[PDB]
Amino acid sequence: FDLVVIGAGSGGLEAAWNAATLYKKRVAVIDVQMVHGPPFFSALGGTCVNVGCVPKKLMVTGAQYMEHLRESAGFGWEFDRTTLRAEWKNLIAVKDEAVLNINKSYDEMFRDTEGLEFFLGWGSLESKNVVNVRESADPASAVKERLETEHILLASGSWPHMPNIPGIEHCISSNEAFYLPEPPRRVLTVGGGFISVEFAGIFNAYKPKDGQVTLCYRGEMILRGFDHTLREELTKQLTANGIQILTKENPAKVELNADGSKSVTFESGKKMDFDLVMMAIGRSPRTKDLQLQNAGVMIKNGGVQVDEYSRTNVSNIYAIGDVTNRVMLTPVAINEAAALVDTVFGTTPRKTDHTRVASAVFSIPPIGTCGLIEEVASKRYEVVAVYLSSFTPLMHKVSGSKYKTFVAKIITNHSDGTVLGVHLLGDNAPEIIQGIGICLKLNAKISDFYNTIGVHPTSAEELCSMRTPSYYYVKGEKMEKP
Amino acid sequence: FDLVVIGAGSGGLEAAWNAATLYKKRVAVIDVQMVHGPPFFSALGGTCVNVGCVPKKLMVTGAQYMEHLRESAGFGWEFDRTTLRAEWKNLIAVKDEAVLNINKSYDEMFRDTEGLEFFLGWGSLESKNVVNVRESADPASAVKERLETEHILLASGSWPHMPNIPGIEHCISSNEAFYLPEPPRRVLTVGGGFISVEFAGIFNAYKPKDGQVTLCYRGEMILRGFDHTLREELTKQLTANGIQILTKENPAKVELNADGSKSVTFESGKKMDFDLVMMAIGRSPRTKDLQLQNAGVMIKNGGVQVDEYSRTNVSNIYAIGDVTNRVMLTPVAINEAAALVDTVFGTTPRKTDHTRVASAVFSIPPIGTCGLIEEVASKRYEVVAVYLSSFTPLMHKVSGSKYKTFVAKIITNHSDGTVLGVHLLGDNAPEIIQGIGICLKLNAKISDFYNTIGVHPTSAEELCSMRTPSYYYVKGEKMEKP
Ligand SMILES: Cc1cc2nc3c(=O)[nH]c(=O)nc-3n(C[C@H](O)[C@H](O)[C@H](O)COP(=O)(O)OP(=O)(O)OC[C@H]3O[C@@H](n4cnc5c(N)ncnc54)[C@H](O)[C@@H]3O)c2cc1C
Ligand SMILES: Cc1cc2nc3c(=O)[nH]c(=O)nc-3n(C[C@H](O)[C@H](O)[C@H](O)COP(=O)(O)OP(=O)(O)OC[C@H]3O[C@@H](n4cnc5c(N)ncnc54)[C@H](O)[C@@H]3O)c2cc1C
Ligand SMILES: c1cc2cc(-c3ncc(C4(N5CCCC5)CCCCC4)s3)ccc2[nH]1
Ligand SMILES: c1cc2cc(-c3ncc(C4(N5CCCC5)CCCCC4)s3)ccc2[nH]1
Repeated sequence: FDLVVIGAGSGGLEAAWNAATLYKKRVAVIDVQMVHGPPFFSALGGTCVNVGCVPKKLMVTGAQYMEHLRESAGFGWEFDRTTLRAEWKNLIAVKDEAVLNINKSYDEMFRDTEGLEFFLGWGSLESKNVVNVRESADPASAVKERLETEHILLASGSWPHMPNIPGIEHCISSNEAFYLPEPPRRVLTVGGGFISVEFAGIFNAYKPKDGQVTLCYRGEMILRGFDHTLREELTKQLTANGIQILTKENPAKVELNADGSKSVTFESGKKMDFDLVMMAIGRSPRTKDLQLQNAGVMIKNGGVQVDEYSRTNVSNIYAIGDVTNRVMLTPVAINEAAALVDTVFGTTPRKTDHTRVASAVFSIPPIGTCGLIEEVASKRYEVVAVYLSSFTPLMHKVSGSKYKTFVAKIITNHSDGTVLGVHLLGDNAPEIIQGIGICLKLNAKISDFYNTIGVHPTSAEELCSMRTPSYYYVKGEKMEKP
Repeated sequence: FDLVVIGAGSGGLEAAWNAATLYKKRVAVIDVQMVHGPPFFSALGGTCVNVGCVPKKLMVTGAQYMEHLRESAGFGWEFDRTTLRAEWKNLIAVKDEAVLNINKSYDEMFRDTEGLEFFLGWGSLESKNVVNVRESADPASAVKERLETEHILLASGSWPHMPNIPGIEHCISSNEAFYLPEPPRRVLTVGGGFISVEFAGIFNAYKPKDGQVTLCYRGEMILRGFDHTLREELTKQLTANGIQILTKENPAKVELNADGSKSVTFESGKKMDFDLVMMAIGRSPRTKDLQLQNAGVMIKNGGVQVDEYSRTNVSNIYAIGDVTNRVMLTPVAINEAAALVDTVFGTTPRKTDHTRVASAVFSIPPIGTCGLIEEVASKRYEVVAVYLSSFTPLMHKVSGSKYKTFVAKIITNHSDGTVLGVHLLGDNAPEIIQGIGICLKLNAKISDFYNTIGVHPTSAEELCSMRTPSYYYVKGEKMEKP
């Protein structure tokens, strides 16, 4: 065995393939389930396939339709606007198929590829060059197989974080929310993270009759780590779409109600009744059931310590993915995988660039972002220029949704022109931000944007539309031209 | 007078402003109308504002809603799918307002800006340093004003081309189609140009009862000049949306019918009855009513001869826009304007880069494109690599619209890796192609794409998803790896 991969997810699969396909090595892959769903949720394919980016983007598309059927009327589409309702059981059916279809696929991929073996079970390190597979999570379960090898890849990804608080066992995570029989009727998503904000919008689209969605977050504004303009705007726009966002509130305990309701008590002492309570306040690496001490693999701040080339600390042992407790995205786990394998089984070693990484939040409206934010950048850089346009696009001036401001924001190191970050809020911003991600990889300057000839009319042309900064940050304080 | 601008459009306005706003020069601007509509159509704002990109993109959004209300059902949106119909009179109302709002705007812009004067009428060159404004098109009309100046900018843009053929006076152009009282019931758009293809899709969305849209084009396939993959796919997809595309057919004559219908006879001898006949087979510069010979300004191949800096041939006289008979897009006329003025009234001369220009076709599905196509490039370049992905996105596997293939195609000069062209077909392709337009300006190579970390899930990530060419063109012939 040239390599063993624990975790058949975004990261592990990508390297389990490649390494076999391109370097003719043969490898073993371990995951715990096969198909999506209870009781383990994450199957073959990984978190992103079974319970992540894929299943959720379908639902968010499903949800976005609420806005179309409404805004269509502005361009003269008429019908019985009293006979429309969305059936959540449907949206789950189509989802399931898709995931299972991807599930059923990776199944065959193992069937037909030489030098690629998979076994069901819980794989856990046993010694520097050997990995066990028990029957269960417990390290004293039925040993299924015992794989010896020259190389290990740790790729177990993450798992929802549920706070110690009592009544916790009455709250679910995103996982269980993929499988709700009924849709929630009054719901609390807890946290300001994208996961919370995205599900907030889904739930708000499949809202029954007297339905209401409630978001709470302990800090001052949703989506911490994002440019403040996006945070303000999305906040107003979610509000405008009848989502209740409660800032500076957090559950102290969860009490099960008289009927079947749940009654949440916050720190503030505020009490609210809901039908559902979904935690989303973070995800933790799945390092426990791995049992690394049997080999001596260093943990740190929650994630497996690693260097620039995914070399852990024990030679021959390796780690990438959510298990590293860095930025937990699928394409980052994939880039890390393809790099690892090239360096390990190849001629030209390579390291993953963790900078300028484009990302998106599929809220409604969505957000696309790449690079630094006004704050941070104002502190790493003596002089910072900010180019901002914040208007309501034509198409929305009609429609009805006058509140749907499109926000485009380029922030640069004003000393040379280099673009430090771009931030987008508005329809298709996720599609738009991808290109710019390539631009920044090329160390583009603001002039590279404004010299490019626009595509008219788009929302995107706004990125080539700004030549004169809206304001500057000099040595950390905001300044302007007189 | 520092400069006089004939034509208050995309090109002229952009330079009429700037030159005043930034160089404190004062200038005169001439257009013929004020508000959009009959009898001249193009008012203050230009062709793109009054009867172009702006009014039509609103309609195409209006049209696209047909697809949403249908595809929504797949994600479990239900309603009386027998009680829905679109009211075209509405779609016109909202349009009008918008244009007039832009119209009403440019009005004030003249009110409040010092060093910027506008007069109604037909402005026509009279002598090397003086421009007349008659009351009408005819060069023997009531002289309104007589402006002398140091500099002229020719910017009269274009005008629909109606073939000499008889019965022509029973056909309209895109112009009159902005103002149709009723919507057409059976319609012939004539030509394979974007204008034809876009209106084809609009009309097909506002189709009455026994409605049908028919596109005809004399050549082999719609959209000549576009990558063949896009041409094939869009063709199938328009077909699939119940548009009738007749290839190798062209009108010989147009006969007015018994009732009110129109009966078209093609070259082939095929006879078809329609309600509307819209020509769209080209637009010609508006050089006639200008009367340039009074100063000696050279015409060539239909467009006013110009060099790299818009210098015509007579010093002090200048030309940009559709009047140059090159690529007739709004942002190209704007880039040319902003350059002209910098060079003329400034410290640092500049020339417009006419290459790598990103553009879009707002068909349904839409197309976004930048750079060369498989053909051309295969002939300017000894070795050419083509990277192609052509699948049906998840969201459409459900929905119903299984026929909605997303096409992403990178074509490169395989000798160094440089990206020669990118071609997109599928929803939001216009938004996606804008970024890449910046990438190519930066002389990106294919590795700059595939090294960029994707944004998952998007359609756009497909541009970072292809490392291994699908096929090559060596010295002009198609080749592959064994
Ligand atoms: C609700 C939600 C939505 C998300 N949406 C997005 C998005 O839109 N875009 C995006 O980029 N990212 C998204 N993410 C994050 C993304 O899913 C992760 O970054 C990605 O899955 C990381 O891949 P990985 O291979 O490192 O981890 P995983 O794919 O989780 O790999 C670990 C897998 O191996 C299995 N496993 C775990 N422990 C063991 C063990 N001890 N033995 C054997 N097998 C084991 C598990 O079943 C798990 O599936 C989302 C996450 C969540 C929770
Ligand atoms: C239906 C349609 C859709 C289009 N859609 C798009 C699109 O989506 N994207 C895109 O990039 N491009 C589009 N175009 C093309 C785009 O409109 C042109 O490239 C752009 O308008 C060129 O601007 P211009 O200033 O050079 O010409 P214009 O803006 O036409 O400038 C000339 C103006 O001056 C006036 N004028 C003309 N002659 C005289 C005279 N002798 N004296 C005084 N005034 C005069 C006219 O009213 C005219 O409006 C479209 C064109 C059409 C017809
Ligand atoms: C239905 C079929 C299907 C097929 C696949 C893939 N086959 C090969 C895949 C590749 N990688 C990473 C996951 C290990 C494979 C390798 C081939 C190019 C595409 C990616 S993905 C992925 C999901 C699928 N759903
Ligand atoms: C409603 C208001 C309104 C305002 C304008 C513009 N004002 C200034 C404009 C600018 N140019 C080119 C057209 C000459 C102006 C100059 C200011 C920056 C934006 C472009 S555009 C353009 C369209 C408008 N519709």
